[PDB]
Amino acid sequence: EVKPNPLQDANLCSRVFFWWLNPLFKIGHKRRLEEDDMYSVLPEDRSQHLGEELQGFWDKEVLRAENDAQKPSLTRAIIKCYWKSYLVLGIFTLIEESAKVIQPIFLGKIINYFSVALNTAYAYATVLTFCTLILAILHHLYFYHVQCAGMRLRVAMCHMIYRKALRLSNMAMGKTTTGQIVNLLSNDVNKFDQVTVFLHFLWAGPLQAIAVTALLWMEIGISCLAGMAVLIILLPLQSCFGKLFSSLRSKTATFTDARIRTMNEVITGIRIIKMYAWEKSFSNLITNLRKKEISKILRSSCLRGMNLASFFSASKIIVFVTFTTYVLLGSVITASRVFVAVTLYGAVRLTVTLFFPSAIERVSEAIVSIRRIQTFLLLDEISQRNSDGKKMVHVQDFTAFWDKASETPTLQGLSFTVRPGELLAVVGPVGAGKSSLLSAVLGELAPSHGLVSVHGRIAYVSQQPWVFSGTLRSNILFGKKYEKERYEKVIKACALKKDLQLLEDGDLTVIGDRGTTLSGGQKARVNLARAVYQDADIYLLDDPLSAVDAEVSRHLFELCICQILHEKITILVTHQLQYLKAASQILILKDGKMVQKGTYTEFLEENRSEGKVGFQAYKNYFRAGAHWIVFIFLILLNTAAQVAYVLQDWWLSYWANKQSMLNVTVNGGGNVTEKLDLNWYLGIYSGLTVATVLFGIARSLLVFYVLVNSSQTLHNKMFESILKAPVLFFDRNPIGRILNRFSKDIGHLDDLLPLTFLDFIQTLLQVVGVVSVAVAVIPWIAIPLVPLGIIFIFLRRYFLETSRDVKRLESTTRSPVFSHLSSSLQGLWTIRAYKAEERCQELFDAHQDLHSEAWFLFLTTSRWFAVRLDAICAMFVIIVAFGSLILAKTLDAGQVGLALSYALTLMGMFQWCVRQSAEVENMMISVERVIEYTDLEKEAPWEYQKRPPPAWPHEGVIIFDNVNFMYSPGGPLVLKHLTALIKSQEKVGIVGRTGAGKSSLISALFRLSEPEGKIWIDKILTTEIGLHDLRKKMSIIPQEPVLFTGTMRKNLDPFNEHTDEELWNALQEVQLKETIEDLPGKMDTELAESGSNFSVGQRQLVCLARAILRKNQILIIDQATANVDPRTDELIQKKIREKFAHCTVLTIAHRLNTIIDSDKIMVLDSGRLKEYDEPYVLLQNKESLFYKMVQQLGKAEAAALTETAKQVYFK
Ligand SMILES: Nc1ncnc2c1ncn2[C@@H]1O[C@H](COP(=O)(O)OP(=O)(O)OP(=O)(O)O)[C@@H](O)[C@H]1O
Ligand SMILES: Nc1ncnc2c1ncn2[C@@H]1O[C@H](COP(=O)(O)OP(=O)(O)OP(=O)(O)O)[C@@H](O)[C@H]1O
Ligand SMILES: [Mg+2]
Ligand SMILES: [Mg+2]
Repeated sequence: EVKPNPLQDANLCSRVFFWWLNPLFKIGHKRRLEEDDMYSVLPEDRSQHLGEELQGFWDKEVLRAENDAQKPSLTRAIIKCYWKSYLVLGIFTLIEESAKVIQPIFLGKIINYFSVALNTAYAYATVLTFCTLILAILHHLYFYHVQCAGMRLRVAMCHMIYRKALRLSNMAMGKTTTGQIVNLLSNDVNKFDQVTVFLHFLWAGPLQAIAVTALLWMEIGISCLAGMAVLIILLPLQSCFGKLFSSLRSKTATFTDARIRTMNEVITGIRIIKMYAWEKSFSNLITNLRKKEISKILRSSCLRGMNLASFFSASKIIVFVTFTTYVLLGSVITASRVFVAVTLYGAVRLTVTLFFPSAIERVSEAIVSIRRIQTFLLLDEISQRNSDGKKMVHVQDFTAFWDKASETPTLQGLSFTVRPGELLAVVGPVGAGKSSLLSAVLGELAPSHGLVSVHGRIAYVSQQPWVFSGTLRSNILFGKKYEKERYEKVIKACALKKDLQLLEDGDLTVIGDRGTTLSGGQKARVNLARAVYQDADIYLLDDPLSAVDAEVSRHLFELCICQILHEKITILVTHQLQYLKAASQILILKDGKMVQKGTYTEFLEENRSEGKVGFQAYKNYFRAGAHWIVFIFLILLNTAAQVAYVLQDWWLSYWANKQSMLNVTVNGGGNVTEKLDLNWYLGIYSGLTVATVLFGIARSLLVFYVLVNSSQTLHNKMFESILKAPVLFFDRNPIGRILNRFSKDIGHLDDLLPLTFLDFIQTLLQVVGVVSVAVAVIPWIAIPLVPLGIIFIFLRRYFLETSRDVKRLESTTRSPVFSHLSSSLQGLWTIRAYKAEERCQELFDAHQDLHSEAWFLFLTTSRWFAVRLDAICAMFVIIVAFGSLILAKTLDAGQVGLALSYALTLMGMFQWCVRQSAEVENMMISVERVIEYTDLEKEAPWEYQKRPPPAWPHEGVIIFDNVNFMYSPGGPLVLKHLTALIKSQEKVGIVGRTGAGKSSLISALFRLSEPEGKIWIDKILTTEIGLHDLRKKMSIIPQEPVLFTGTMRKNLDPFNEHTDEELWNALQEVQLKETIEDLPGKMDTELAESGSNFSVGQRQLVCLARAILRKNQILIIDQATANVDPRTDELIQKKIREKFAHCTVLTIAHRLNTIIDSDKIMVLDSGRLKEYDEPYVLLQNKESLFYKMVQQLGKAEAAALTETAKQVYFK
């Protein structure tokens, strides 16, 4: 293994003490911990093993006729898998809680030792030493293992959810989304970590309630049945809350899915969202979903407030109810009965009225999360391949449907075959079926009739270029061996030579997710170069050529496809008729039908804070929650609860110390004796209980309310800042690193931190309370105790110096999981094309293992601290207790009267306070990561103090003066010394090779990065205007069409600013109307995520429909019809000329026949502008680059273009 792990060879004593972990603190005390410091995950805990285990049981649950008479149960598979490993921890839970019940009895026997006798109480002390050793050192290794039972289940679920995700059919990727799958891997599987802690207390709680009522019936007698009567009410009631926690979690997760789904589309769409200035729309949509989500989080947190309010006060109710129903029958005695009742209920309070109510909420949150995962694991999957002989593709009578019903077939009658040495060109209108035909050969679209046979390994060049976070080399190697001569051949043939020469830092350039840091036709050639490097047998080329320049397109077709691939099997989706002459067969599709098939001759980064969670971060978490007056009120309410609680301890003592009195001069004489005012004593004692109950309930709701409200405002600010972040931020930070904050950390601020903060706070006040009376009682003990406080703060800081780093490593090392997930979810058809699924699983497991290394340290370091605390405290408290046997009554005789009592459970409460005090500061690491993206670098303001005139671009004049541009402050100049004037209403063509900076003119115009020189729009500097006044008033069609899941209305007109009649008008003028009319809901048809329901050419047509609606005077048309077929494009060009005749129009296109009817052509060559003249004034100069580029289009094409250039010039 890469790294050791001392747990594999730790001696058992070093294991129970976690003493083997001590060397980690030696470095964490001195350094920020590093991922290379974290110990390797143990071999049995590997993500590969855990997932392959539980998938075995889940396979045996769906299969083997375990479906014969039932639906599958993922819970039965989980139980069958883990029951033996978990029931063996139940036996320790039985011994543990037996020891808790034994402790007060035998210490009570020491209180009964009171009077000394030979060699007697040393038996009880020997039981107390054995008991406290269980409670204080063995408990922690037990607790570590019940936590690892949850980690193992969590990691097993994560593996098999991703194993499923790779297999999901396109029928199923409509029923699920990246938002759900990220939510499964982040919230729903996270429940499993906490569930297995409490799960044994579903039985150890109720069983221990029955044990104490039996023991008190042997002590108090029948009145102990009133204590049990409370539990016989309370525990069935809290069992019914499980039904509400299940319901409320299922509702919450449905809104968390929708939030993460929308957030994913914001983060991926952010550049186009910015250019449209739709940021206000997504701000409202996310804040609506967050309100709906946080409502059910708030309600379920209020039930959790009742549970924790029952923990505080129900024991005091029990000791009230069992005593009021006793003094109405008998007499309260100093120490004696009341000491035994208080200590028995005090020892058992935790399990019956904290861990049991917690267990039934935690498990009811599990079972819904299991149903969420089970309903994912039962989704549809892709069937395995439909030969050692002749390699071929063969398709026969094939018909298939993307949508199972209510539709015409996507493909019908397909009957083609293609052998090595042939290229099949598939051709036809937008949406005709060309990419669906590749999806048929690729097996992503299953046949409903006919058959497909594929004898060879495929390389798929998808129509949208998939590119993943890595180096440009890694994108081309795709895990294949590096081999210099093969690599140089493909980068030459794919024209990535020169591009890898023209700066980029060369090859090995780091590329952001989705290939965002590349031009559209450059990532398209990386996407082609990957396939050619794989040296496959069958090449499925989904039009790689429409993405690239005319010269580069000829270069690719000759030196790559014809040279390298023409000996392979090739199917080429294309629109470039100039290449169809070279295809061995051509196939034309209309509406999925094979129209004709034949021959052309016959057809015609270590972002982790260094140290403490500063006081400012706590202040921000609280001031995000409520105004300070509410926290002053909360402090008063918190102390009012605790004072009322501890006054019941004192009042029973005071009552007992006055019912024990000497004035019983004759007991049979009745009121001749000073019989106690039972109505007065029960009056005040009842009052103190209702104070304890009501202030306990009130503080629990108030803490949850303000901390849930804090999670609301910290989300809101973190989303606004990210939305207003510059595009550079999204190029730099992986999608999964951002979604980690919105999924996991916000999930922690919603559910887990508000609970653990209250749990700490109310434990702190109890410790503060009892210690204070433990300084009124045996006041000398403060002198022994003062060094204990010093040791605890020293041990806390020494621990926290390491624990905070471990928790930052833990939270950080999770973000690769979600960025790899989202990258591979986009890549699925390509991953499944190469059959790289086993490789992508191996990568994903490597991310789980790296996170498991940090979680293993998180669990273990917590237990190192908790052992060191509990050993020191047990030694302290047992010395105080054992001192009674060396007559510590000589230090204070009050030790005999006011029994040691609650100090026996101070050996627990003091520990849980200091232990959970550190847990809260570990949980506050998630607050820092949310605060971090609140405080990120802002983009320039959306509106300045200056604003334009209300009709500002009255003439669409644009002037660039000396301007140069770079995408990052140290980056290369992607544009250099631009100087051009665009006249009013001037239709300007922008042309030049892939990479030449022409789409960076848009980044300068929309100021997505600051240009380094002046740009004037109608005599206003774009640098002296707010970004929404700038961006709203220029229409854009971007190079890559992005669509949002939502209605067609929501995709055309997010603000409802236009009538649906105008939307039908826009759809008619892109001639997409006939398509939308065929869809069952028309305007109300739901887009699948990223628009996947539409063909890529139709995704472009909705982007024109958007720009037609905006009606601005300035339009910027970035390659908008690249994927549109020529016969549909020529009708769109006609409509662009007619619709936007008054506009200025920066038409950026490689299709020069769209450009040639233009007033001026900008030709830019390496970011430098070098030609700006009428098209014919360039073409008549045969030295011009525009002449060369038109010449590269071919002989008759250049003649036709030169002719129509003359026609537009002679006017
Ligand atoms: N993943 C999908 N799920 C459902 N329907 C789809 C999917 N991909 C395409 N379609 C539908 O199939 C029909 C289109 O097909 P295809 O996507 O096969 O066309 P194309 O040949 O790729 O066209 P273009 O390249 O011009 O976009 C379209 O009308 C589209 O609605
Ligand atoms: N977000 C970015 N961050 C850094 N560099 C970028 C970014 N987008 C593009 N580039 C770089 O800027 C230069 C590319 O430009 P642009 O993207 O302006 O070219 P294009 O003319 O639009 O190309 P194509 O015809 O391939 O679409 C390329 O060499 C690319 O590496
Ligand atoms: Mg571009
Ligand atoms: Mg297509």
